[PDB]
Amino acid sequence: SWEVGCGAPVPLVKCDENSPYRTITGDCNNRRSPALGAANRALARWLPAEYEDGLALPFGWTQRKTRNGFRVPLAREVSNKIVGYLDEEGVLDQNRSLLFMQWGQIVDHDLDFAPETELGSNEHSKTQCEEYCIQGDNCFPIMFPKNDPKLKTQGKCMPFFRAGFVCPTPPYQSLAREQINAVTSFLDASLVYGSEPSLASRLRNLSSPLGLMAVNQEAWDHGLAYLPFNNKKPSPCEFINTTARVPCFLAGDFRASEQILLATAHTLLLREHNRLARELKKLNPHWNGEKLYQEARKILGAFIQIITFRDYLPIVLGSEMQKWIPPYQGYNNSVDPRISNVFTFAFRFGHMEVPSTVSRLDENYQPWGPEAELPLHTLFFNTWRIIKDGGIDPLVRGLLAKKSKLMNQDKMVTSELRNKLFQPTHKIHGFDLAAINLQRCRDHGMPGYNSWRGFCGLSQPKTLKGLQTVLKNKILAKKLMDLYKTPDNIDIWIGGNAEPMVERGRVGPLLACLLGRQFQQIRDGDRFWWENPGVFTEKQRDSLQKVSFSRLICDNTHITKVPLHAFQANNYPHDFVDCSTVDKLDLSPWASREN
Ligand code: HEM
Ligand SMILES: *[C@@H]1O[C@H](CO)[C@@H](O[C@@H]2O[C@H](CO)[C@@H](O[C@H]3O[C@H](CO)[C@@H](O)[C@H](O)[C@@H]3O)[C@H](O)[C@H]2NC(C)=O)[C@H](O)[C@H]1NC(C)=O
Ligand SMILES: *[C@@H]1O[C@H](CO)[C@@H](O[C@@H]2O[C@H](CO)[C@@H](O[C@H]3O[C@H](CO)[C@@H](O)[C@H](O)[C@@H]3O)[C@H](O)[C@H]2NC(C)=O)[C@H](O)[C@H]1NC(C)=O
Ligand SMILES: *[C@@H]1O[C@H](CO)[C@@H](O[C@@H]2O[C@H](CO)[C@@H](O)[C@H](O)[C@H]2NC(C)=O)[C@H](O)[C@H]1NC(C)=O
Ligand SMILES: *[C@@H]1O[C@H](CO)[C@@H](O[C@@H]2O[C@H](CO)[C@@H](O)[C@H](O)[C@H]2NC(C)=O)[C@H](O)[C@H]1NC(C)=O
Ligand SMILES: CC(=O)Oc1ccccc1C(=O)O
Ligand SMILES: [Ca+2]
Repeated sequence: SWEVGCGAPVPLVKCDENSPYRTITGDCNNRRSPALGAANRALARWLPAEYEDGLALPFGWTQRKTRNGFRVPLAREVSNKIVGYLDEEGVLDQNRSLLFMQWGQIVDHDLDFAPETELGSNEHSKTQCEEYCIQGDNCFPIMFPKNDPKLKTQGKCMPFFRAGFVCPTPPYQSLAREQINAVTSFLDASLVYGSEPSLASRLRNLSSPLGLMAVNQEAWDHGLAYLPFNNKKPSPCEFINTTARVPCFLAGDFRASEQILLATAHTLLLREHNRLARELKKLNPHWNGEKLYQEARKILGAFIQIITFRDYLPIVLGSEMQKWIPPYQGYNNSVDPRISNVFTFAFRFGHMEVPSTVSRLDENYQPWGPEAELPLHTLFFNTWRIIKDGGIDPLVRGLLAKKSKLMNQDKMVTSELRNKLFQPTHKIHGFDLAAINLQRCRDHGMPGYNSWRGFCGLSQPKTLKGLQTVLKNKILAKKLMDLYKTPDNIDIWIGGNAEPMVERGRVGPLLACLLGRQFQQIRDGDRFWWENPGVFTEKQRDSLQKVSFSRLICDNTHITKVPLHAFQANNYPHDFVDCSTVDKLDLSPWASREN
């Protein structure tokens, strides 16, 4: 007895059916089931949700009710006893650049977003939750354990709001609570253009027929464009330096200004759209604005898919790559392309790959300025350092020359994110991303670690000795048992991230399985996948294979020296070469005659 009635919170419309362009909402990708993969719908469930009361309450909500007979430990204690570390030396990945971490965040934001609950404009819940830590409704505070230094200095808890769910959002109940994915599931560049009709339109430059995206009008970066500023005050980007008063950037995705390197990436993409756009007009002068926009847009979608599948996943999945994502075989209308709820947690392996600093390099790739190396936390929601401190070129050089942080069992997440994370909404640099993650696993009703091992067909340890062998680490296995009492209670996020990495990969077996299946699906169930016969012509695909992130760089900055393989670790100047030597995307194949 199914239930697929429930729905409304969804912006729907009719389909075009022989239209060559994806919709903004993702609707109509699948002809037989039109809303599959669309934005503003529930995340798919690969396993049933697991709640304290079986429907909506998170585990750890009712301090008396246990999970399999035990109390589940506070997310912050786990963060404190297993995730933190003090010494940053020796923690960098010797063969993965800072761009490796950054692309991951970009693919992520393209695929999923479960925003927090509102009903809170002009709200005191907004305060009944930060001031007094009273648990209730959508307020599910992260309590501080005894002996936490934040006690003495911050309060009794860290505010936290539950994720949105469907059918409504206010006081609801009935079936099992399913969170929302506010963006399209397909890998389609929805982060550049938006996932809603409204925002997509406001992002475009409609005062002219060139099919370009709107650009900042207050500042330019050496003639090159900037994303436009965001309308909405109170702005967090201006709260961090009330003298600079530079607002956040307005983009296709709302998290765009979370950190300066993510904003840099968004800018690089915006720029490529316009470039691609003025170039296409030049070869087909009669094309109107719509055609220029959709056509460029489609090129860029094919770009992100290529870099992701050809250059990125192979070094995340490693030797497991082929075990989950076999050679492409054509569109499969039976493959469900929805992003699963657990994937949004599996993809968070990236948080343990973020180093404590971001650097800026001048043109010889040497420290730019005196205070060239900044601590990560000073850059959450920091747009002023771009606009008033050198543009994006210095940051892009850092992306190519610095390394990512390597995941390590005794040194998982940097304190820059574990104690000094900045929320939009709040006023301090004192949040814990690691604790938020664990708290979100429960909010989302995730099955424990062992449920997912079974799912992936991997052993399921029940004993300390069992866990030691799987984690191949006596001590961590130990900390994990003292806190969880049973491996069946270990939250998927930490359980999955504590495993050793597979050969040539950056994630372990459980994650490789969870990541691998998800990507296989968004590829096989995407009617618009770039390799799908009829989407692009044979000659257009031969052109699209020469796309390189190195090139994306050369064409949209004033950097003339770039690595050939921008994801592996490269040393300047030996591994860098003149832009003049890098393959360019050939567009003549897009030229469409007449008569
Ligand atoms: C600061 C933050 C980052 C870097 C300086 C950062 C980075 C990443 C990378 C590199 C990811 C994948 C390779 C990745 C995935 C996901 N993130 Fe994270 N991220 C920073 C900050 C946050 C915050 C805060 C959240 C929200 C947590 C919450 O539950 O409230 C966050 C989320 C996610 C996320 C879930 C997305 C969703 O579907 O709602 C990832 C898959 N990041 N980040
Ligand atoms: C740093 O990471 C690099 C990537 O993980 C790695 O180099 C890669 O090694 C693989 C080994 O299989 C090779 O991969 C390519 O080999 C042929 C081309 O000769 C292709 O047809 C294959 O499909 C495959 O893509 C490459 O030599 C290289 N891959 C790339 C994309 O550059 C380095 O070995 C790592 N450094 C160290 C010290 O381990
Ligand atoms: C808030 O943003 C301010 C910039 O908008 C920033 O101050 C700026 O940064 C430095 C001061 O530390 C100045 O630049 C340096 O270079 C000039 C070159 O002309 C030299 O004369 C000085 O050595 C100078 O330090 C900027 O001019 C300065 N701008 C202003 C208006 O002060 C603040 O530091 C930011 N505040 C925080 C807390 O981040
Ligand atoms: C929309 O596009 C138009 C045309 O490309 C932009 O107008 C040009 O802006 C630059 C700098 O202002 C200059 O070349 C001219 O002032 C404009 N040229 C023309 C032909 O109008 C305009 O800036 C864009 N609008 C937005 C909001 O980005
Ligand atoms: C298209 O995708 C479907 C769904 O993933 C594949 O279906 C599996 O195929 C086997 C053999 O027919 C079935 O017995 C299983 O029930 C299916 N497994 C699952 C988990 O659904 C199918 O193989 C794909 N077909 C092509 C031609 O690519
Ligand atoms: C999802 C992500 O990367 O988002 C954020 C994290 C901390 C604070 C703000 C945001 C945001 O999107 O506004
Ligand atoms: Ca998308």
